[PDB]
Amino acid sequence: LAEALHCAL
Repeated sequence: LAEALHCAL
């Protein structure tokens, strides 16, 4: 989740 979010942002 952490990295999915960082990518998305």
